[PDB]
Amino acid sequence: HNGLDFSAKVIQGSLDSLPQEVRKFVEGNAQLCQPEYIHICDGSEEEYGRLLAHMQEEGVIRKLKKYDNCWLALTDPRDVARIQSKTVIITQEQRDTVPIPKSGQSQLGRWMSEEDFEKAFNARFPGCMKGRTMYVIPFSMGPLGSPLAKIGIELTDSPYVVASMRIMTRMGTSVLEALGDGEFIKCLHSVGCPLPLKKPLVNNWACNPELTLIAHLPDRREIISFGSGYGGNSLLGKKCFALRIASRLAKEEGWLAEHMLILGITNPEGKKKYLAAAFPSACGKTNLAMMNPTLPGWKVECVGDDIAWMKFDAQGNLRAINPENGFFGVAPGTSVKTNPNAIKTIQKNTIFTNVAETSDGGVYWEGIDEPLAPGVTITSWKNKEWRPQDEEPCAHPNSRFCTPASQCPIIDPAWESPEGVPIEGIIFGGRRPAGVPLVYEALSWQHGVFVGAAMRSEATKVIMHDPFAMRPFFGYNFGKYLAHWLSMAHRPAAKLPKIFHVNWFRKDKNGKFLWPGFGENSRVLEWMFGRIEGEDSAKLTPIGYVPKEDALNLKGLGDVNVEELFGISKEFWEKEVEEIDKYLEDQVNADLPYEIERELRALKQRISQM
Ligand SMILES: Nc1nc2c(ncn2[C@@H]2O[C@H](COP(=O)(O)OP(=O)(O)O)[C@@H](O)[C@H]2O)c(=O)[nH]1
Ligand SMILES: [Mn+2]
Ligand SMILES: [Mn+2]
Ligand code: NA
Repeated sequence: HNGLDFSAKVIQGSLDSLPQEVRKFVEGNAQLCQPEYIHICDGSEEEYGRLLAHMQEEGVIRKLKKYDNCWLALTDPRDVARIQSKTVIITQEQRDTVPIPKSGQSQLGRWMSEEDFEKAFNARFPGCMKGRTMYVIPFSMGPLGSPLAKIGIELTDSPYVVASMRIMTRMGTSVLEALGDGEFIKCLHSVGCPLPLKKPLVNNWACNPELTLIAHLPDRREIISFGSGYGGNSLLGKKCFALRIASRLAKEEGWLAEHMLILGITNPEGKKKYLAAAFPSACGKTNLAMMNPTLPGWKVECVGDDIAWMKFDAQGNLRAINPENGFFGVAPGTSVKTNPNAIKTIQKNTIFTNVAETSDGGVYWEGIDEPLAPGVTITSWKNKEWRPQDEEPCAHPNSRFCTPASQCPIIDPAWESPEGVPIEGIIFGGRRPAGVPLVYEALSWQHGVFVGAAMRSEATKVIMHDPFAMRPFFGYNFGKYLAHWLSMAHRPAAKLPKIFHVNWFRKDKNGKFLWPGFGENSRVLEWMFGRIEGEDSAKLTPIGYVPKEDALNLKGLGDVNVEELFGISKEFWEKEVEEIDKYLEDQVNADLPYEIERELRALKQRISQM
């Protein structure tokens, strides 16, 4: 007849231009999802501007008239976040995806059988793009033609995803030319609202919360996401690819894909080093990644604020790239005070989601610390006039900026270097109101892997385990991931970074933070820097090395309560090790490596002799 040829529906580009396997992915899914048109994205400025104005004319976004090319999306309140409960990974065997927990409920991932997924898929995708354009987004995670970069193709029915993916990845025609006949991750996305609409459209924001499902199929190199337009559910390069699929790839291939910022720190003498840090969301990665140091002569430069791909090179340096092309940061809390470098970044060419709008076309959120002129009013993220009298924030707590990384005033000159940046330190941390000192240093690589494994952080009151800040993101069995980290010591050449753990959030008996934080965290970074150099600035404790007395620069800082801030209590740490023991036994068990169990035994013994 005319085959399975969708050429007649192509409104930009050509199916004949596509590499063979890309064409097959596009056409097969056009046959399944029945889009009205196919738009192959070129990544051009013209494409982007027109798509924005189109969304503008449909009421999907508003233009923010105060700024150079900035935009505002307000969502359906049912679709406001990446949703872990609807997030699953498919493998033949459950144990390959998560360890089998002794308690029967795993905190370390959600598995679904191939059978169950096929039924779920068939219930969702057939005809799901009826009446819509299927956009084909060819994208690079990493600098174009970096040896560490990986290519994806995302099919989506959301122009919001297209625009946001232009920022957060490298996308367009240059990627298709770079890809050629190579392998790529297949990323399928639908908002799940075929036309004609069966359910009312809320806030011009297409979604299907009842059928929302974010699936990963590592053995097929597929990510298939249905029903949410938001964040990590729809922007498939970010979590789905650059952590969940990429952690699996990394394990197979001998590298690491982690939930880590990469920042550069320069002393007053001009001396430079790169550091990576894994904190859970809402524990300050973006802030640290673009920190404005208070300590004079110190400089911080940003490589990435969220994801790090790391591979030992043939010299044994741990090379890291940021696979992202932008920051997708939580907007609330961002002020000139807390994060001035973010604020300079987001003044132009930025897409805001679920933040408030001022009457003069500006953006507003909790913690912005920017007084408004009398007469200037605020429209909340729910499209209502808002005042601080109300018992609701003007912006959703998970609201966002999505901004190009290149616009960061302190973007590192090597942030796109195809070889990556050499990592000399790896920092773990989160929110611990009690017990855990400002900073310590792991005693060995094995100890450091244990420190990552043991991470706990206040929920954003409950304290939960979040190993390596990867709890939401492991692409495979966490015990095996532990073994993969430990295996890095068994290769000759590898120059293993020093591992540290931090805590900004230690609080006193009256619930006041014992440490100021923010730009004062440069004093902790200072202590860390010297240690990589070999400075004799450390005191041994049961948990690791801490700063020696007077080793931290507290100058310009008045009287910080250092005794409480560095206190290490036998009673706290004996409870700590017991809790950790029971967690690893329950959640990891048969897959817990011998070396991590040994480190737990060693820590317990050192605490017992306090
Ligand atoms: N008290 C305190 N709060 C902080 C510090 N760093 C970040 N925060 C707060 O933690 C919240 C999350 O910051 P953010 O950079 O979004 O964390 P991310 O989600 O991990 O990238 C914001 O409300 C920040 O103001 C700190 O050093 N001390
Ligand atoms: Mn962030
Ligand atoms: Mn993150
Ligand atoms: Na809207």
